[PDB]
Amino acid sequence: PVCLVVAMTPKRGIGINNGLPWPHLTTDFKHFSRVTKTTPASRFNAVVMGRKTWESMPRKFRPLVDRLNIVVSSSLKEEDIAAEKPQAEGQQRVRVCASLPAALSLLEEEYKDSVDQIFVVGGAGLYEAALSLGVASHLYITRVAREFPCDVFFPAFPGDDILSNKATYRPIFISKTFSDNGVPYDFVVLEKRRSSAAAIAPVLAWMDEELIRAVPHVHFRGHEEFQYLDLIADIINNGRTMDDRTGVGVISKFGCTMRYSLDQAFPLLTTKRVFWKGVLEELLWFIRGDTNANHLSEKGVKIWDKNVTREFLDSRNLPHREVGDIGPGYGFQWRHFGAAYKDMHTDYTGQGVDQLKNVIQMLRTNPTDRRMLMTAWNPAALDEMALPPCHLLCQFYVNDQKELSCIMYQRSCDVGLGVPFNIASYSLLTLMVAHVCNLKPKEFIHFMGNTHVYTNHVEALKEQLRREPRPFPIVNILNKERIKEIDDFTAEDFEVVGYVPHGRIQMEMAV
Amino acid sequence: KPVCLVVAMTPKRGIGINNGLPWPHLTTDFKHFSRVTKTTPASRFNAVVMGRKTWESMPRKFRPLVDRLNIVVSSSLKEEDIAAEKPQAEGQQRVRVCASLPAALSLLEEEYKDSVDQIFVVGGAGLYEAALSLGVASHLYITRVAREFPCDVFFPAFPGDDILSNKATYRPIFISKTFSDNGVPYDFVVLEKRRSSAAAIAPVLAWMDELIRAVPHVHFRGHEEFQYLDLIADIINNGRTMDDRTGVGVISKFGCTMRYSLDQAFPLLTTKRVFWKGVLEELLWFIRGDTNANHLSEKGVKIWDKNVTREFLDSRNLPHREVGDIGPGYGFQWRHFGAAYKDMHTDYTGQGVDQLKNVIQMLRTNPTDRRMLMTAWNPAALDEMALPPCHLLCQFYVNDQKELSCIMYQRSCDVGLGVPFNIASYSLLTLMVAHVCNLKPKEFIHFMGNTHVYTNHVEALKEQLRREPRPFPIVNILNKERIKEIDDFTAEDFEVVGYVPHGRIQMEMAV
Ligand SMILES: NC(=O)C1=CN([C@@H]2O[C@H](COP(=O)(O)OP(=O)(O)OC[C@H]3O[C@@H](n4cnc5c(N)ncnc54)[C@H](OP(=O)(O)O)[C@@H]3O)[C@@H](O)[C@H]2O)C=CC1
Ligand SMILES: NC(=O)C1=CN([C@@H]2O[C@H](COP(=O)(O)OP(=O)(O)OC[C@H]3O[C@@H](n4cnc5c(N)ncnc54)[C@H](OP(=O)(O)O)[C@@H]3O)[C@@H](O)[C@H]2O)C=CC1
Ligand SMILES: C#CCN(Cc1ccc2[nH]c(N)nc(=O)c2c1)c1ccc(C(=O)N[C@@H](CCC(=O)O)C(=O)O)cc1
Ligand SMILES: C#CCN(Cc1ccc2[nH]c(N)nc(=O)c2c1)c1ccc(C(=O)N[C@@H](CCC(=O)O)C(=O)O)cc1
Ligand SMILES: COc1ncc(-c2cccc(N3CCN(c4cnc(N)nc4N)CC3)c2)cn1
Ligand SMILES: COc1ncc(-c2cccc(N3CCN(c4cnc(N)nc4N)CC3)c2)cn1
Ligand SMILES: O=c1ccn([C@H]2C[C@H](O)[C@@H](COP(=O)(O)O)O2)c(=O)[nH]1
Ligand SMILES: O=c1ccn([C@H]2C[C@H](O)[C@@H](COP(=O)(O)O)O2)c(=O)[nH]1
Repeated sequence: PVCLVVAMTPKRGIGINNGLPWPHLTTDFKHFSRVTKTTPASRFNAVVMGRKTWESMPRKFRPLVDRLNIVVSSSLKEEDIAAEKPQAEGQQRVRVCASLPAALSLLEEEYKDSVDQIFVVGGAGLYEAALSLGVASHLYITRVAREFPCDVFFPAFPGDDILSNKATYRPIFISKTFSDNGVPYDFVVLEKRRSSAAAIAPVLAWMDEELIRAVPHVHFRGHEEFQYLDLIADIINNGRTMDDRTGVGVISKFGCTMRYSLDQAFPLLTTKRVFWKGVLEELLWFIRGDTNANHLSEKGVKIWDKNVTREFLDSRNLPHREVGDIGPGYGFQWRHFGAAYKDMHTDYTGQGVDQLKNVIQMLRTNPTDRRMLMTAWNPAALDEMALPPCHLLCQFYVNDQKELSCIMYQRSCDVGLGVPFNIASYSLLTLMVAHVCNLKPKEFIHFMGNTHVYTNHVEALKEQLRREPRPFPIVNILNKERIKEIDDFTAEDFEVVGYVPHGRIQMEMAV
Repeated sequence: KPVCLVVAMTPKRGIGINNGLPWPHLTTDFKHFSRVTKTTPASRFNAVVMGRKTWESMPRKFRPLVDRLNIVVSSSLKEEDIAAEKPQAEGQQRVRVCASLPAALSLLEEEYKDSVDQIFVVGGAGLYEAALSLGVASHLYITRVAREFPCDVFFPAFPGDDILSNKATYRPIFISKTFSDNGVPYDFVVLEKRRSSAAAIAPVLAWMDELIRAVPHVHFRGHEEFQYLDLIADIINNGRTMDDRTGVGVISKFGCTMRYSLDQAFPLLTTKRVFWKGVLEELLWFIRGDTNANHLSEKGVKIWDKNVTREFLDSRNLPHREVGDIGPGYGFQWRHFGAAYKDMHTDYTGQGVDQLKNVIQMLRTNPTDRRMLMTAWNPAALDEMALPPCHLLCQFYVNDQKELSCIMYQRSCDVGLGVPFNIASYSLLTLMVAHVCNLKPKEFIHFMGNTHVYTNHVEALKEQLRREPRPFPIVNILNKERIKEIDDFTAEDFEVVGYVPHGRIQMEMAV
């Protein structure tokens, strides 16, 4: 019973010019070091590698300490490796075998009592040979989210859908997303599947007296998206069937919380492609305090059209609104809170309270202040809006390390559709704000009120929950030097790096 | 050889009156009792042991207790006094009569080994006194009845009776949430005498894996107050030390949640006494839309005075504010959002948005509406306020079964002093609104922004955490018929039933 341990691009690339295709991945190496060494007393592990893999290592690190180094090679001799560097005392001498079947036979003969776990470390020669013989019980895969130029590739295998879109291998473990040198990645493991408390118990047994899960197989679920998935599953399992303003039935839960890290990667959800062009163009729209939805619509972003139609504005009891007008909406309250609205064309400069500018000036001069809030809810002008704000409130926070976090409260949540859009939108705002203030982005926290999935979306969401997440992408702000204030961002100032989602899921917007 | 004791108990240790139970029928208790005495892991059954009067107090259809070996301790009653009392059913075990508890335990070993699984002393005072003296009691199953009743028979005093009320040891290993039957709150505690299948997943868990705990013995944590206790513990252990607008050192955290049930009992926290006279007077102050802190100050609630002083009013740059005037405070926006403020004496009826009216109306008519929100935060009006509202927003949610839930978001949370007050203050509003809208109260959800403990409380809080919580009380609304609007309520229309909190800890208010 052997295990494979690899780092791998989406297109299964592993090496180039007999070296790693990426810049050094410190957290990947630490993870490698730990897996290959650790043991529950008397036994050391074994690291089986090829010649090209052995050679590609730095001289400093070979032989890999505390582990039986076995090199599969015909051309290299057992003494050339011995003459390469003097051996340090306390380690088994590096062993050379003809092929991989012969390599494991060596452990059967001479090391039957000493070795605990067996690890094949590279490369494509030994990996291919390992999967051929099928003696691999487990695969420890580091999924590099970014694509890199490669000439050596890891062989494709049943259930390699965990890398990109297309005896079996099922994921049992998915870690949260890590990053090094602007390279996002995460760790997965895959399985070859094909009376101190006796007194308490009966009190618990009677105490209960009273269906769907996200990716059942995956038992350790480090990935942060699991929040959102388990949140879908929960409302499908434990929510309440409700009616609606829209006329479409709803399953709703009240009081819901999600939080996502910003320090390593960006929570652009992977289980379905997120319309990022939308979250970007809409956020810049908000920041401008723009209330004209045509400016969005023309850019290819049609998210607001149905709620600013001639038909909808009349039902929303505003016959004197122009098509495209969202009223004094999200962005208007941010940049001009309380100001007298006229139309989308009127210039509202200097009028009202610019919450966004004050939130920054507070962050930049006095970050411990507890009044760093931006609201979109104005009970005075709710009726003048074409549709009341969902994401209505957000608070900011700085710690010791000059790291920035952001809470956002949402009154009403279309989990299937709006939520992943909302996560990504505000997390982006945190990145923007953090940069302008000279702070590290840390964490984004999502507070939810009415949290609901629409009944017509339910079939599509079970489809989404069969999908195990991919590593998060990195969002980079570009022209970091050129942008100094929050209004200096443009659409081209951003870069989504290594975003490899699952295929598009179609979901109708509830009018 | 070891025995378990199973009792229900008044805070004053009372167990009986007039050879019967002191309280009305508690179904959930009798359920607990039935299951705990009966449930057994094959060829095996449980023994129940009682006094003569316990046997007599018990209704005829229930004695002897089915599926359990009954033993009555008596010297007047004989074994044939009981056999003639009711024909024995086929299969059941005969009731045995011993003259003392040592004889009872002796009989159990002498004749009933290999026969009886577990031994339960069931009552009354005499046998509970006897069992505690012998030191044979391994576990105490206490049903803490929170309400004080007329009692002539009492459970004996024991080391560890600090779980009942204020003052070889008996410490809690289990505390459940508060239940209620017939206007009576209660909860269940258990006390203890002290004086590569999945292992291939575990190596990656090694490196990823890594001080103050409250009531650490309590292995089961049903009691919803544990949420708050652990929230204090987390802030201290895992928080970051910030400086403060007041100057006093702060340990703080961002984005933490709590939720409390309102269908069984009231989350008026028990681990320290909460100033309920304040929570009631402050809320009815808000409801009236009052901005005059002297109306609270004259009534014995001085919670706002340190913030309406001439010094603080001038430090907030408001020279013309009279002493007492909070400016457009929380009460003000609730009923007059956007109204132009003058002083506390000016009459504002009709001006601004009456959010509270709109909330109740939307509730009583269109409960599936998601715009059912109230907000104290008014960016344009913040400057004129003596203090920017801490609790700034609440949302209401109505269920399938006409069940009301409420979320409240609080930007800044004094976890030592303000948080339990706020839990109490909105749970009360939720009760009030529910009655006024003809709805069953279900849940209060607390969303928290800057969640912090002051450093001149750290010592005073570590002490509090040593205290395990008592059952929650019931808050009843008196004069239900007379009250039909939210303004109809007065301080007298309420009654806190079964409140048994721990001693007061002195915590100064930060100005
Ligand atoms: N991403 C990752 O996790 C890792 C990537 N790498 C990368 O992989 C590349 C090196 O791997 P690769 O190019 O595939 O070369 P290999 O590491 O597979 O080694 C090739 C040589 O080893 C011998 N060999 C290998 N497999 C067998 C076998 N089954 N039977 C007999 N002999 C065998 C052969 O010798 P002969 O010709 O004499 O038969 C062959 O020439 C480098 O670019 C390196 O950076 C390396 C380690 C980890
Ligand atoms: N809430 C609860 O958990 C429970 C409450 N109760 C309440 O308690 C009351 C009955 O209990 P209580 O009044 O204490 O009476 P008991 O049930 O303790 O029975 C009293 C009789 O039992 C015998 N006896 C008990 N202990 C001893 C001893 N150590 N040595 C010798 N004889 C003993 C004596 O019988 P004799 O005189 O024949 O020798 C005595 O007269 C009822 O009102 C009942 O409702 C009862 C059980 C549980
Ligand atoms: C949230 C928000 C902003 N908005 C505004 C907006 C307004 C009313 C709404 N009403 C309802 N019922 N659900 C919504 O998601 C919604 C969203 C959006 C509107 C539509 C889409 C939409 O049709 N979905 C995108 C997919 C984007 C994604 O991956 O999330 C699409 O493919 O068209 C997204 C966002
Ligand atoms: C929250 C809030 C509203 N308020 C108003 C108010 C105003 C300024 C504040 N400032 C600070 N820093 N913390 C607060 O909790 C606080 C509270 C209160 C203020 C004080 C007390 C107080 O002194 N404690 C109570 C004891 C209550 C308990 O034990 O929990 C007392 O006995 O007076 C209570 C409520
Ligand atoms: C950029 O500098 C650099 N870059 C690389 C090295 C290095 C030094 C020793 C050895 C190696 N490898 C050994 C094996 N590997 C591996 C990494 N992660 C996983 N999950 N599986 C692997 N099988 C990477 C290749 C790499 C030194 N220096
Ligand atoms: C008024 O109706 C009513 N009222 C009372 C009864 C009743 C029926 C069986 C038995 C009894 N006991 C009195 C209460 N006991 C008890 C209850 N909880 C705990 N935790 N420990 C106990 N020792 C034991 C025995 C009471 C029936 N009917
Ligand atoms: O950012 C958004 C915008 C809209 N919605 C969804 C949720 C609601 O179902 C609907 C708005 O309608 P009301 O909540 O106003 O009824 O749009 C979101 O989830 N997020
Ligand atoms: O109802 C209240 C009133 C006050 N505070 C506390 C929290 C903060 O510690 C302090 C307000 O300080 P600023 O957030 O305004 O700085 O008062 C509450 O938690 N709840």
